[PDB]
Parts: sequence; structure tokens; C-alpha cells
Amino acid sequence: MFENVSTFEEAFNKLLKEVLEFNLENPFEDAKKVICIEPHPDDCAIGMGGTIKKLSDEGVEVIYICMTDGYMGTTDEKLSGHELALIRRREEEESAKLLGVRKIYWLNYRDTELPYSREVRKDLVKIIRKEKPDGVFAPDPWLPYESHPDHRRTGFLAIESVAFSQLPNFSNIDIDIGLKPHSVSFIALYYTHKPNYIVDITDLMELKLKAIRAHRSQFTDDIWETWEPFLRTVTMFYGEKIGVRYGEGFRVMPGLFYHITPFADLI
Amino acid sequence: MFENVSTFEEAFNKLLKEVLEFNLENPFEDAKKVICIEPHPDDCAIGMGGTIKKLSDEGVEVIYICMTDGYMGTTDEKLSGHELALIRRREEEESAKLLGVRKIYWLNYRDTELPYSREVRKDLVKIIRKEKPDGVFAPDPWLPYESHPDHRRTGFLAIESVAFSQLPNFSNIDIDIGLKPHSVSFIALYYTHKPNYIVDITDLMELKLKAIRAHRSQFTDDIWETWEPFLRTVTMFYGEKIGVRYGEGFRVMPGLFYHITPFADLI
Amino acid sequence: MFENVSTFEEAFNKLLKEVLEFNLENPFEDAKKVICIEPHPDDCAIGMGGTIKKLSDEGVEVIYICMTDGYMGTTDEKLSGHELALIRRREEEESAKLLGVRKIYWLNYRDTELPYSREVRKDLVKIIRKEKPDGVFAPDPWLPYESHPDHRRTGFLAIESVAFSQLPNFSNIDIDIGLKPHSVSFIALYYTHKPNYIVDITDLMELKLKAIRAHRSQFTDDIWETWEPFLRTVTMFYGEKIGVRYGEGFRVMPGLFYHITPFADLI
Amino acid sequence: MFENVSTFEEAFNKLLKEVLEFNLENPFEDAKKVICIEPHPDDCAIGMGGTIKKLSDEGVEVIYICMTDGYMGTTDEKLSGHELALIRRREEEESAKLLGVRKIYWLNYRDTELPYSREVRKDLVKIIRKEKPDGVFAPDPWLPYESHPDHRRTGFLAIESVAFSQLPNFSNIDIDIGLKPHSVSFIALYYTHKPNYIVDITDLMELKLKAIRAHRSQFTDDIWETWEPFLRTVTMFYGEKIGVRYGEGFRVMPGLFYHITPFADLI
Amino acid sequence: MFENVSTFEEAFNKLLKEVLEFNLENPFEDAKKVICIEPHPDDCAIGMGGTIKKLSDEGVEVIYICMTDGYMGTTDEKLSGHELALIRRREEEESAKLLGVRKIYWLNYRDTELPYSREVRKDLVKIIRKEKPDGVFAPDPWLPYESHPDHRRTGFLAIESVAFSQLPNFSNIDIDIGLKPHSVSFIALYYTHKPNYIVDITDLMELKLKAIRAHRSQFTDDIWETWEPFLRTVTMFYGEKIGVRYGEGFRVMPGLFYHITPFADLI
Amino acid sequence: MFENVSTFEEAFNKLLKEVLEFNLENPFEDAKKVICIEPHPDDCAIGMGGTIKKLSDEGVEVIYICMTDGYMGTTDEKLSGHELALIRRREEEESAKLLGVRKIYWLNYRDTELPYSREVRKDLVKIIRKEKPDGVFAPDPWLPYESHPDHRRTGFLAIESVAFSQLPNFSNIDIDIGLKPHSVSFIALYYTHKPNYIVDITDLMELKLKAIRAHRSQFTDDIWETWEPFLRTVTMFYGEKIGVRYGEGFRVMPGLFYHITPFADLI
Ligand SMILES: [Ca+2]
Ligand SMILES: [Ca+2]
Ligand SMILES: [Ca+2]
Ligand SMILES: [Ca+2]
Ligand SMILES: [Ca+2]
Ligand SMILES: [Ca+2]
Ligand SMILES: [Cl-]
Ligand SMILES: [Cl-]
Ligand SMILES: [Cl-]
Ligand SMILES: [Cl-]
Ligand SMILES: [Cl-]
Ligand SMILES: [Cl-]
Ligand SMILES: [Cl-]
Ligand SMILES: [Cl-]
Ligand SMILES: [Cl-]
Ligand SMILES: [Cl-]
Ligand SMILES: [Cl-]
Ligand SMILES: [Cl-]
Ligand SMILES: [Cl-]
Ligand SMILES: [Cl-]
Ligand SMILES: [Cl-]
Ligand SMILES: [Cl-]
Ligand SMILES: [Cl-]
Ligand SMILES: [Cl-]
Ligand SMILES: [Cl-]
Ligand SMILES: [Cl-]
Ligand SMILES: [Cl-]
Ligand SMILES: [Cl-]
Ligand SMILES: [Cl-]
Ligand SMILES: [Cl-]
Repeated sequence: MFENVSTFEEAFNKLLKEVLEFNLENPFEDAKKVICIEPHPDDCAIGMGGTIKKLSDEGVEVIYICMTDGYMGTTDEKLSGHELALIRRREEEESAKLLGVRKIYWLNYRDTELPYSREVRKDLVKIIRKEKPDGVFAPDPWLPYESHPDHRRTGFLAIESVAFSQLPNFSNIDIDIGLKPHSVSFIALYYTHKPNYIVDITDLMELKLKAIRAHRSQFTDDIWETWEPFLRTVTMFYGEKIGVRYGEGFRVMPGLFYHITPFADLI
Repeated sequence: MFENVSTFEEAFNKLLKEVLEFNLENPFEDAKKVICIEPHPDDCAIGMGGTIKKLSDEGVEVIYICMTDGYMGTTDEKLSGHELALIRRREEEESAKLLGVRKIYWLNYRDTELPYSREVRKDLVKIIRKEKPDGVFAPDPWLPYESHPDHRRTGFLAIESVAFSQLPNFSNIDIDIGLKPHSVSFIALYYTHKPNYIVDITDLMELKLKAIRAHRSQFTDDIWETWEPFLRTVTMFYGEKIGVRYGEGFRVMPGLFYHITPFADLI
Repeated sequence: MFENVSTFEEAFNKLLKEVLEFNLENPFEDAKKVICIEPHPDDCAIGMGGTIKKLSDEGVEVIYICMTDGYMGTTDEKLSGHELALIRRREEEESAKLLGVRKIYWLNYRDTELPYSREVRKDLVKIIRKEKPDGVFAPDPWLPYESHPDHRRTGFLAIESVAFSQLPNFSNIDIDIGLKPHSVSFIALYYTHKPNYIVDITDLMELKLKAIRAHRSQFTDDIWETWEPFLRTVTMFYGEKIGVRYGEGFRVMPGLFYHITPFADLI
Repeated sequence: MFENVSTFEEAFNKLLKEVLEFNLENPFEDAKKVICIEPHPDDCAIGMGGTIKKLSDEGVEVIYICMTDGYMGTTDEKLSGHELALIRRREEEESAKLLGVRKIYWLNYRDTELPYSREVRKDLVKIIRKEKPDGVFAPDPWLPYESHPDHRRTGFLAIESVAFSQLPNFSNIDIDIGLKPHSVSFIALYYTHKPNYIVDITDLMELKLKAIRAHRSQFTDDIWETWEPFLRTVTMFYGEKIGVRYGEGFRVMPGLFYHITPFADLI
Repeated sequence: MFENVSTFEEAFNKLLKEVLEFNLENPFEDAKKVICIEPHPDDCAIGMGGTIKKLSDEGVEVIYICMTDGYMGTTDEKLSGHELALIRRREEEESAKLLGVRKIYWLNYRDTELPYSREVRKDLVKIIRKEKPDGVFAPDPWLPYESHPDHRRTGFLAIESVAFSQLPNFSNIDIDIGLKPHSVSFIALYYTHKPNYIVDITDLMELKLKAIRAHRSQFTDDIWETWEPFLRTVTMFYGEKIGVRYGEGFRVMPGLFYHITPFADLI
Repeated sequence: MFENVSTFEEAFNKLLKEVLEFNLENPFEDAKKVICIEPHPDDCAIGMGGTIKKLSDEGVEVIYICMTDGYMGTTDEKLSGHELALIRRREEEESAKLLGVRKIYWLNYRDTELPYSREVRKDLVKIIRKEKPDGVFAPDPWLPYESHPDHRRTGFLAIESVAFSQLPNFSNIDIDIGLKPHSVSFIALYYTHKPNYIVDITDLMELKLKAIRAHRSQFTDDIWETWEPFLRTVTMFYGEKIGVRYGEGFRVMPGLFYHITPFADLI
């Protein structure tokens, strides 16, 4: 097989088009149920809140997994992390209701302390095998200059857990209690410098910003004076790539390209 | 010293040519004994099986270190990881005999569970100091989008262990039992997006694919319908860089360039 | 806000200039006290020794944090790591006196064994909150091909600790004993392939090299035959970017750009 | 309350009899389903095989959890640990069939490598909440001179996991996927120096030894020359305490007494 | 020295009386400031609340260190651990006010997750060196059948941290920021089966129970039906040893006897 | 087998005498080479220095393994741990020369930081398989009130490593490089409260104390004012058990009794 192509370019295009059936025209069109994985409360709204509302409005069931409790998110010396975390749980429930999300799994690892370990994979694989989602979204762990370990770890752990949820010898007590192996149909990475699929969110921008500001403990008016300009600059960065005002970007690749693929940066 | 060069380009070329005596013309020409380090059983055959057979045919002694047992490599709910691992040991012995390899060290860490720790360095440094290889091959841990931790950890651990095998205070009980410090002459990274040395394997491609399919538990006919096209697309990617049909690529750099070198990407 | 810009380029420039007040004209001009964080003894002198002497000569108080003890830095089978570490402490005190530095904190993690953990963050945050520095320098952990874990871990741990020193629930027993939260004004990364600020050190090059060779255990005459050419090639690499003979490069970015910023590579 | 007792002895008997309703007369009488936790394949049959057959014969459903795979149990340099683990799975299935057990959960931690961690608690609590056992048996981790860490860790982890299975904030994703908190009715520790309940197994001794010898890989005839004398010495040690030939001993205590109880050694 | 004694009993009494100046007559007589270490909120009041009020009433400054946040202490599926931790902080502040305590350090490790590590030692040694207490109280980690790891770990970590607070190379950045080495004068272990000093608390029993019940989230009336009988049984156990109704027991030993002392059980 | 004994006492004596061939008459009689494991420099001389000189004088080859470097053993704020470790190496070489020992392996883990892990087992098993000792001595990890983790960990790791050195799948790269499995003939635990074999050291006491005081950094004259009385009290404790002035005690048991043996405290 693949003996009749003559150049790498020819082989590459045939591998993507025919063998992997990959395209970027409307990658989320068939989704019935997606899980959006966020490192802290508010990251699904910041990274992809417009698209979450598009998906809920089409009748997609969007479920969050929040990896941490947001304990560390304050500079008030009088507000304990415990009280902050309780506050943030309510803020996310209010944000999520704005976006059409009705279920959140809280892993409750402490903010700034998310482990990178098999144990956290097992928590992700348990929920992926219970919910059988068609799609999983997570941060791109290869974003340049990303300095928060909880973000980098969430991205890697999500990609690894999507792969390992298919393997019956990984976390085998799930299979023994009736949670069968599950194969997700796509991953899409948000918070990405290398998007290849952009969603126009120009008419939902004001809703997205409302869902973000529902996390009031994080976005005081003072902080917002920097964060609205940042958020609009990011959404312009993505929307300009497809000639629209405001976009959200995602990077989608064939499953194969997450491993031993020396030309994965050609998509 | 280096006071008479006038431009960075001049200094750079003099550093590579004169000070480091680096060239890429035939980096493996003097090798008598090499170790090829693979994360799982089948990675030496996939990444570099053609070159392994070229080297064995020239009378190079090629030894494998396999970091993990391949336990997780099945979607059959009836096949335990234990039985899989035993199967894969036999598959690698058959693959390796095809390629001229006569010795495999099995570290036996469980697949998906390779640690990144001093303990695994010590296992690598023990074997490097026992065997005194001239060359070590391993995966490039900086391959973009590589999502398997066992692959990234193998690459980093191999580069670090090659450096630390030279230091008598690293794993000092080896020196005390008679395993002296050893200085390897080259590292070459396979599974790389940035190769700088390509081996033409056009006439050994069918042998390489036979050695890969000897890992029958991994490459069922169904899976092969995707993997032959992938493997030929990869070998075309490398061979086109030197104007041949099928190549294997390696990245080789002076030892110095693995540390504090801001222009290491210029080779 | 940011509703009246029309293109991403416009928004980007406004975000940097107006919102973040970022510029690279003279980033170190207001500094009274800086901490330079080095993985091993001799890295502040190698990475940035010229700039350290410029800063001390202007009356900046430069303090080092050395993360490890340099135990592993010898190929002499008769020199224990313990004796090496004591030697290197004296070498750094002599190097530092040449450069105008009068205080060194030694974390004493063993060389090749620096952890990447909350515990080491807490050591950095304790010293940052005690000393209240205006600036912190550390290695760029994203240097391509950097293969020493102690270097990569130092860079990440320094960036994370600068951020977490502002949070009263991070290492909260410091606040309880009277070490208040501290907000550093800039980070600058040395050992970088992507500098955006270069310091001309042409007239201090011979002093920098003397301060390096004060680490005599590392820079024997044999080793120096490679390291002087390397060091001059690096300083030419940086100086050529601003049209001077010898430079030291730093990468400086707005705090925001270390997190979720998809165009952080545009500066 | 407890104001009218006059002596510690009075209060102690009243606390055990009335408040905690503790007695040792027939502690396993009401059990419908028990889990027996073993460190390695064969420990349930060695520690308590007689009692397991008594309980199965009364229509108790007896389920095993085996913490490890038995990989290390051979002195044959030609038998890999993977092959040994597969052989031992089949030996335990044959042993268990003799004793009336029809379900084994295999946690598959490697022998000599069972972790002491929250992750292994979570595996135990998942199975306890799925199966809702009335009783759990495990090794007494306070056996004097017990030198195998897998045995000590299994006993402590089993005691902790029975307590933490009742707490909805412990392993909270189990509650989210519908595995509710479960409160076990008794724990009984086998392999104990301080039994307080002894089961007469005199007429099932030969069956117990048959069930042990079904683990042929561990009990070769040479090894059996020491192990039959040992096993009969242990069962006499227990049986003599109740005036019977062969006994199996267990230590049972009120749940309160596993915590902050300074007179727990009085039962 | 010690050449003129003839029997072990003679040498032992001379070592305790003369060399170590040990006696149990009034071990807390000279204390001006003590730290009481508790695993969870409420353990100081349960283990030693009477004695705490005696010491505060004599003008001793009593300070708590609480190792964990009490997150796991509920069976209510609607009460998150974050909300429980906030509630328990307020309960301990009310309990502590009843007992005369005016300062609590919260280490905030999560309940059931206290680590056993150098990092937690460092937290203890930082507070011991800041506060310079004369005495430290902690749970006896050798209590038989103690099954809660947070309790065992707190006792061992407290004993080790009191020893290591005197060593300037342990946590050496404390010395560098001006927290000098401190030598505590006594340790006393509560929650002990082997007390050698008992405090009569008969007239403070009702106050002790009030201070316990201030932790309302833990001591609902249902739970109290078992806990008052337990607590009065324990205080009778101690009080009967000195001929009083209700006592709190402590184990005090010379510092030497916590290490390599084969007759430490003779006191 | 063991069907004709009638009582537990009968079976027990037959198991010890006949099956296990255990006796305590002269347990060290046949030894040609022993390894004495110490946590810190000076523990072999303190725990068993008399017996070490008796064995060297009979032509036994006595080898030390020291687990840690003694870094933390000073209260001088001017003496770094690195300098202390170098000083203690020389002190142990002088102590060892007095006692007839000619070989010390230094594992160089930092004092107060010895890990409890498979990695440290592997270091012990490498040396045991290289040297093939007949006997191994180590601290009894069950000494009551022992509060130094390096001591507890050394005892447990030494017992486990002697067992696991016989297993070819444990640390299997040793077998691959030609270090075969080794079966030690006896273990003896020193620093024990439960000795069952006592060596009369009355005429070597002064030499033992000289060998201890050779660790001058630990035994200043001030400290010696407490330590000579302690050491003579301990040696009287042991010697009185066999009717001699000064003794060193050891606990020896059949290998079987370190595992699942409920009457191991009867010897
Ligand atoms: Ca490319
Ligand atoms: Ca470049
Ligand atoms: Ca860019
Ligand atoms: Ca008792
Ligand atoms: Ca005693
Ligand atoms: Ca006994
Ligand atoms: Cl085909
Ligand atoms: Cl085909
Ligand atoms: Cl990370
Ligand atoms: Cl405004
Ligand atoms: Cl020169
Ligand atoms: Cl020259
Ligand atoms: Cl990784
Ligand atoms: Cl086909
Ligand atoms: Cl505004
Ligand atoms: Cl505005
Ligand atoms: Cl790293
Ligand atoms: Cl020269
Ligand atoms: Cl009542
Ligand atoms: Cl009542
Ligand atoms: Cl253990
Ligand atoms: Cl026979
Ligand atoms: Cl005297
Ligand atoms: Cl004297
Ligand atoms: Cl514990
Ligand atoms: Cl009542
Ligand atoms: Cl026989
Ligand atoms: Cl027989
Ligand atoms: Cl320990
Ligand atoms: Cl004197």
C-alpha cells in the first residue's frame, strides 16, 4: 500500500484525505455529547464560552470536568482558600447556566497542586467511560510560554486519558464494575497558538463576556480593565484568521498525529 | 581565543568545524557497538529498523534497551496485560533476529507508567557503563505533538543518562563494584521532525516492514491498513530530504549543544 | 472596551502600549534590588555576569539564589561530591565578589536532583517575600534542546514562584510569621534563544570571563579550550542583534503573556 | 452520660456492651456478602481458606480483592514475572473454585511495589461502594516482625478504605457516577498475633491445604516440606486457644477502637 | 564514667536522675509558651482540652498548629469539603476561645492527605523557630491500633521537627532570613496508651466537653450519644491511674530516649 | 506432615529445631564475610563495634554499607553539611581501621532524607549480589520509640533487600550484567529491645569507645558527658542478660519468622 505515490506531498494528502478521513470543515457537526475540561473554574467560559453556547443551542449536551478548586485565586489576605473555592463553585454554576451547561464534575484537586500522575488519568478515564462523549475539549499543553503547571498538566492528562479510555487493561477495575472502554471521536484543543478550526462568535461575544464576569471573585472591575482588552484582542486574533470580528480557535488533528508523527505541524 | 572572528556566522562555523569537530557526513562510520533505546517493544523497528539492519550488516553490534513491557497495547478485554507482555517479548525477539540484533535488556517498567526519575537514569547508566557503547539512539523528546509520556521520558532520560554515565559521583555504587564511568561518542535521536542526517533505506524497506509486522499483537491486518500508509509516508518524508525514495532520519548534535546553546536550532 | 480597534495588529499594539505599558527600552532602569536565580554555582556568571556587574556598578543590590550544590560537576573519581560542593561554594563567593554581589542563598538541593515541586516553590517564595526584589532573573525554561532537568526546572519554578509570591493562600505560614505577599516588577529570562532586550557587555567581557574562571573546578585549562570559544560565540550571537561586539540577551514579557496568550511569541 | 459508673473497668464494660453493642460470639452470623483482601495470590487461602469455605457453604457470597500480581514469586531465572503473573491468576481461579469463591478483582499492582497512597484507597473504595459488602477481611498490619511491605500496606489501606468509603467527599467522582457511600458492618483481620475470634477448621484442614497447593508455582514439593509444618503449627496456635485441633484466628474490634482508643488492647 | 555502677538497674536510675535530670513530678511547671499540634480541628480539645485550660489559666501562652483542614469530616452528600473546612475553622476559633488559646496556625493540608515528608517538617520547624516554645504537645504515633494516617504522621513529624529545629543545616533558608535554631525543652505525647504523667481534670470536665461540642459539625447529638460515653471512659482510664475521677494522660521521656534506647519502655 | 504432634508447644519446638534448624548457640560461627548496614557514619561502631572487632579478629571480612552522609549532624551554624559529610567520611575510615574493617560502601543519601523506596532496595541488592555475604547486620526497625526515620527505614530496607536479592525478577538488570541472585545465611538486628543472642564485649569496651570517639565531630567532650554514661548503660543492659559486665545484643530469627508468623515473639 502507498506504493504508487511519488512525492511526500502526495502521500501526505492521501494519508489525511483517504486513510484518516480527516477534515476541518465542520468538525463538531455530529456531536451529541461533549466534555469540556478546564484547569480552573472559568477556563471553559474564557477559552471557549461562545462555542459552548453554540453547541448547547444546537442541542449538544455539554458537560464540564474542572480539575481544580480555584483555592489560590485571590490577593485578599482575609479570604481563605476554602471560602474562595466555595464561592467559585457557585460562580461556575451561574456561568454554566448562562452557557447551557447542566453538569459539572469537580475533581477537587487543589489549585496550583494538580498532579501529573496515573491517578488523575484514572479520574478522567472513569468519567469518559461513564459519559461516552463524542468530543473532548481541553487546553493545548504546547501553548508557547504557558507558565501555569495546572494548565499544561490538564492538556496532557486530557489527551492521554482520551487515548487510554479505549484500553481495557488501563484502570481495569472500571471494566470490572461495568464501565466499558470508550473511544472518543474527536479532541479539540483550545487556548491554542496553532488553531486550524475557528468558530465565529461575533454575535455571542457579549454573552461570553457576561459568562466570564459571572466569576466575580476573579474579575473585579479593576482586573476587568485589563482583561476585557485582553479577551477582545484574543478573539480578534482568532476571528481575523477567517475574516470575522471575533472567533474562538481550536486545534484538531487525526488521533494518529498525537504520536510519532514528524509532520504533525503541517496541519 | 576566538578574538579574531568578526561575525557570529564566522564564529559559529569555526566553533562547529574546528572546536567541536562536528560533521554529519557519516556520523555512524566508526561505531563498533550501539545501544538503541525504545520506549516499547517495536519502537526500534518502527523508528530505525532499516538502519539497524545496515549497522548489523556492517558488523556493528546493536543492543536494545526496552524501557517498558508493552502491557497496555491491546483493546481485547480478554487479554491481560501480563499475557500481552509475554507475547510481546517473543515478538521482539523475532523482530530483532530479522534485524541482526542479538541482545535486549528489558527494564520492565509497566507501559504508560515509565517514571521520570533518578532511579530510571541509574538503570540506563548501569547498562551504558557495562556495555561501553560508542553510540546511543533514542526518540527525540522534543517531537512536536508527541503525546505519549513514555516516549517523551525515554528521550530525555536517554540524553541525561548518556551525560551522567561520565560522572563518577552519579550512581557511585557502580564505580564501587567495578563499572567505571563511560563516555559515549554520539547520540542520535530518531522519531524526529528536525533530522540532520538521513539514511537511505529504499532497498531495505520490505525487510523493515516485515520486522515491524513480527509484532503481530500490535499490527493486526485491520490496523495495518492505516499503519503501512503511515509508515511509507514517514519514510518518504525523510527520503525526499536527500532525494531518495525511503529514508530514516536522525538528529545529531555536538554534546555541547544539548545545554545552554541559544543557536542549537541552526543545525 | 477595545471595541474601536479594527484589526488584531491594532489591538495588539494597544494592549502592549496602553493597557500593559510594556516597553523594552530600558527594562532594568528602575531596579534597586534584583535576585538572580541560578541552577548551579557559576550559572549567573556565565549567563549574565556582564549585566550583573553593570547593575552592581549602578548601585543595584544583586542577590543570588543557587538552587543546587554542584555535587556532580567532576570527572575525578577521587573527588567526592561533598568535597566538590564545598569547593564550589568558595568559588562562587570569589566570582560573586568580582561581580559586586554580596549575598547568596544556597538552597542546597543536590545537583541533578532538583525537584519540581511545591516545596521548592515555597523556598523561592520565602526568599522573594523576605527580600522584596524589584526584578528576578532566571533561565528561560523553553530554550530549545536544553537537556539538563535542573535548568528547565529552575526556569519554570522561578516564573511560578514570582507569580505565587503575590498570593496570600500560597505558603500561608509565611504570612502568619510576618512575610507578606510581594509583587515583583519584572522577570527577565537569560540563557534564551528568543531575547528581546540585549545588554552590551563589550567592555566587560574580560571581567566576565575572569568571574567564570574563578569556578576553577569546572573550567580547567583543557575544558576552557572549548568553553572560551563557546562563550565568545554566544556573546557574539547576542551582540550582533544590536550591532555591538559582545552582548547578553534577556527575554522580558508582560506578566500576562506567561499565561493563556496565543500571540506571546510576537514579542 | 456515663456519670454513674465508678471505675474504669465498669465504664469499659458498659461502653463495649451497651454503647457499641460489641460481641465476639458469632461475628460473621449475619453476613450475606464479604470481601477478602489479599496482598498476593494465595493469601486468602493461606490466612483464612477454612473460614472462606465455611462461609461459602452457608451461602455467603465471598469476593476477593488481590492487591498485586505475584510477579516476584519465583527463584527460576528463566521464568519472567509476566509469565508468573499469568500462571498465578489461573492458580488462584482454581484455588478459589475449591473454596466456593466466584469473583476476584485484580488490582494488578506489581508485587513488592504496592503503593501506600490515596490512589490505592480509591481503588478499594470503588469496589466497596459497588459491592456493598457486609464484612471485609484483611491482614493485620500490626503483626509483629511482618517484613513484607505489601502485607503491611494492604492491612492499613483496607482499614482506611472501609472507613473512607462512608465519606461522600472522599473519591467524590464515585458519588457523581452513582456509587453511593457504603458503611461496612465489620472488619476482621487475619494473619494476626492477637486474635479474639477463632473459627474451628479441623474438618476442613485437608481442603484448605489442597486450596493452598493449587498455587503450584509457590508450593513446590521442596518448599512444601517447610510450609506444611508451618501451616499446621499456625493452625494449632489458633485452635489451642479454643480447645480444638486446627483453628483460624481473626481480630475484630468496634470501629471506634481503630482510632484514639488507649485501651484497644484490652480486647 | 559509669564505671562504678554494678547493675543495669543502678546505671539506669543514675542515667535518668543524674545525667538526664529527668523527672515526672511537674513537667510543665516552667513553661511560658507551648505549642499543641493537632491533626484535625478538635484534636487538641479532645486529647488535652483540660490541660490546655489549666495551662492558659496559669498564664502559659498556648498556640495550636492544626495540620489539616478537616475537609473529609462529614457524611452529608450535600456539604462540600470546602464548606466544611470553613465551618470547622470557625468551630475551632470558638473552642479555642473557651480554652484560653489565642493563636492557631493552619497548615491547610487536606484531611486524609497529610504528607509524611521533609516539606511538612519544614512547616513545623519554621513555626517552632519563630515562636521558640518551651514545650510541644502532639499525638503519640505509637498508639496501638491507631488507623488514621493523619494521626500517626502528625506524631512522628512533630517529634522529628522538634529534633531538627535545632540543626542549622536543616531548612537552612530559615537561618538565612533570621529564624535561628531553637531547642524545645520538653515534648509531651497525648492520645497515649503509655502515659507517665496524668493531669487531674475532674473540675474542668464539663468545660472540656463544652469545648469539644463547639465543633458542632463533628458532634451532632446522635454522634454524641457514643462520644460522651467514650470520652468519659478515656478520662476515667487516665484518672484511675492517679486515684482521681477524670484525668488527661501524657507520655514524657528524656530526648535521648526517642533514639536507639533499648529500655525506653521502662519509663 | 506435623500430624503427630499434639500441642502447639510441641509443634513450635519441632518447627524450630527440626524443620528450620534454628539455634542461637553460635549464630556467627560459620561466617566468612558479613555486611554491617548503618544509617549514619558511626552507627556500626555504636551498635556493634565490639562484635565487629571480634569478627575481624577471627578473620571474618567485615564490610560496611552507610546509607547516608551524616550532613545534618552539627549544631555549628558555620559548618556546612557538605563540609561535615567530608569530615565524617574520614572519621569513619579511622573508626573502621580500629575495628578491622577495610571496605565501606557509601550510598550518599542525605541524612534525614533516606528514601523508603525500591530504588534504595536496588542499591542494597546490587551490593549484596556483588559481595555474596554470609551475614547481614542492620538496626531493628521495631525498636520501641525509635524516632529517626533514617534508622527505621534502614532496618526495613535491609531486611527486604536480603529477601529480594534471591529473586531474579527483582532488579533484573543486575542478572543481565552478571550479578546473580544471592541467598544470605543470617540476618542479625542490632539496636534491639528484644535480643536473643548477646556477645560479651567486656574486654573490648575501651576499644569500642575509642572507635566511637574517632567520630569527633559527633562526640565532643560536652556531648560525651552524656554519651559515655548512655553507652555503658546500654552495654550493661545487654551484658546482664548473660551474666557479663558489657554485652552487645542482636536479634536473630529464622527467615520464615519475618513474615506471617503469629508467634515470632516467642523467640
Ligand atoms: Ca514541519
Ligand atoms: Ca534559531
Ligand atoms: Ca506566533
Ligand atoms: Ca493495655
Ligand atoms: Ca522493656
Ligand atoms: Ca506472643
Ligand atoms: Cl494490502
Ligand atoms: Cl489496500
Ligand atoms: Cl507542568
Ligand atoms: Cl471604567
Ligand atoms: Cl589560550
Ligand atoms: Cl589556543
Ligand atoms: Cl512526560
Ligand atoms: Cl487489504
Ligand atoms: Cl468600561
Ligand atoms: Cl475604559
Ligand atoms: Cl525536567
Ligand atoms: Cl592554549
Ligand atoms: Cl442518654
Ligand atoms: Cl444525654
Ligand atoms: Cl510499608
Ligand atoms: Cl516427602
Ligand atoms: Cl565525669
Ligand atoms: Cl571523664
Ligand atoms: Cl501513615
Ligand atoms: Cl439523649
Ligand atoms: Cl516427610
Ligand atoms: Cl510428605
Ligand atoms: Cl519512617
Ligand atoms: Cl570530665
